Amino acid sequence: LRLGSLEPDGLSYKESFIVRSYEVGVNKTATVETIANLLQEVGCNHAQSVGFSGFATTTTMRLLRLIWVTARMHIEIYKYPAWGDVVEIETWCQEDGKIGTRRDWIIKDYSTGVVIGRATSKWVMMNQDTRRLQRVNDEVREEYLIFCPRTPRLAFPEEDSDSLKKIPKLEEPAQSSKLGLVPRRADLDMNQHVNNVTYIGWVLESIPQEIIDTHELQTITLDYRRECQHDDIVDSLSSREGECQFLHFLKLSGSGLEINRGRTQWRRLAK
Amino acid sequence: LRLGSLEPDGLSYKESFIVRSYEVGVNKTATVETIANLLQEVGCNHAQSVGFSGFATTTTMRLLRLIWVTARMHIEIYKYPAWGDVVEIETWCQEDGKIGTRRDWIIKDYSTGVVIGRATSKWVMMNQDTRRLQRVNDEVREEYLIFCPRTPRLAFPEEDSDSLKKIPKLEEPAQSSKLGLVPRRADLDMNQHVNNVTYIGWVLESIPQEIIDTHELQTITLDYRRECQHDDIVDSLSSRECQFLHFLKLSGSGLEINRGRTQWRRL
Ligand SMILES: Cc1ccsc1C1=NO[C@@]2(CCCN(Cc3c(F)cccc3F)C2=O)C1
Ligand SMILES: Cc1ccsc1C1=NO[C@@]2(CCCN(Cc3c(F)cccc3F)C2=O)C1
Repeated sequence: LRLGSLEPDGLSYKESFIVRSYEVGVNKTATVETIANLLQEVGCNHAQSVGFSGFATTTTMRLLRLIWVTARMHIEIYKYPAWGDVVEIETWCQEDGKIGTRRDWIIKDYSTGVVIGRATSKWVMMNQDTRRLQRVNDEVREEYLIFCPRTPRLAFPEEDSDSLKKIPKLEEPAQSSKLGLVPRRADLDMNQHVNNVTYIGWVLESIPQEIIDTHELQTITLDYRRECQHDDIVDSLSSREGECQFLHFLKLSGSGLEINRGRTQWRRLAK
Repeated sequence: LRLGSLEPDGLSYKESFIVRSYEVGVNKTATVETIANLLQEVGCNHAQSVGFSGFATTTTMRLLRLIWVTARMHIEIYKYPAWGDVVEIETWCQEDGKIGTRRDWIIKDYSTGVVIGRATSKWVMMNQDTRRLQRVNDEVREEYLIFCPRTPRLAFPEEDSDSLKKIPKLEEPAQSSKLGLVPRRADLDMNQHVNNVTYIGWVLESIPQEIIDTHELQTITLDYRRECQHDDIVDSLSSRECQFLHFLKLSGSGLEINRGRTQWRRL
């Protein structure tokens, strides 16, 4: 009784959500964290519907002790849905160069069929024993390429997409910082790993209150380098680079080692 | 396409939820926080369906500068639903003595119609300016009592309900504690207030890892005393009385935020 299903061609997956009272923030609309969680939810349901499995592995991936890891996540929201709004999310995967796979999403207001947001993500294979990036042969690829559109389908079809823009390391000292952030138990998933959405909240903690009060987020790009461990302590840094952009850097308090880096783009709210 | 509606008599409200991948924890089942959020969600939809309003106020409440505040929240989960499980939640309110109103919930597996959980909560009216409990006359009450069963409907009908057992103050030092906890921006709601579910996470942070690894939560009772403010620093304490007593206190002053009881069953 899910209202979540493969499309007729079996190469993309759609799921609808009614935005809940507790999912909205100050703007009376769905938080970035809610959106990120819905993108993940539809990914997982898609994975289950075509027979993968927490890590979206194939038979041969489990055989070679390989797992998918996020290199990049990019979310663009044109309009945050309010409480009671039904949103429909379509998601699909595609081959990305010689090391990567993409997952893309399109977010539509279910009522109007208008696109209100889009996301894309770059995934690489890692040997779970050695933590090394591992290229795989064509038959490993064929196991998931079956379930991808044959001709390029891009959520970001434009020429020089912000989705692909490199993120530099911001220069210390940062204009803005939230220091000594620690995972809570509620920030661990079903496999005892720190959830991506934890990193979106920590990025957003670095934004000055003045920006949060007068602007909402249009884009977030994260490049992941390391997993935060359950007893790690983290600093969220930001600097600027009716519009503003911020660079972001998450680093370990002790060692200064990069957890991830980010870019946010904001638009002034006039009402 | 809500699947969320007043019952025929208009005196209770039912809503169904499909449990999502991100809503389950280590035990491969919906977290306490997910459950708490669904109970709140069905409360808010109920409030909107009979014309209240974020604060579930009536006309005369807004006039007397009164708001609802939770005195007690009690949740019993007999079975945590897995990812893909449809759960149905019925909720209703009832007059509770001379000062109090109750909201009750019953949680059913939609497929079997089996009760897998139940919750009850005690609410008082408070003057938002003075933070004092304020009794009101019968006509103020009648504004919300219209929308309640007149005769006893109890989620906890049993004689000496755990839901009504007093919570004593645990003795320092606590067996278990998480110190210097701070609300995140993401722990504030639409009105810049710390969400109840933040308190459930903080209660759970005080539970020894050994208990989390071998048991799941069957009951949680919280008595609320104060709101945590956005830049407050909080200590979450626990000791066994398996059952645990809980105490949330301000790091600075030592003042009680709330106190609690959890009951655990072996996995
Ligand atoms: C969104 C999400 C959450 C946990 S893992 C994950 C993933 N999103 O994209 C990934 C990488 C690429 C491999 N797959 C498997 C896959 C196909 F390749 C094609 C069609 C469906 C499908 F599940 C992913 O899902 C991982
Ligand atoms: C749902 C909500 C949001 C902010 S406070 C609150 C509450 N949930 O339970 C309470 C207690 C009793 C008063 N009401 C109003 C009410 C009826 F009295 C009867 C039927 C529906 C209804 F919304 C509550 O909802 C407070």
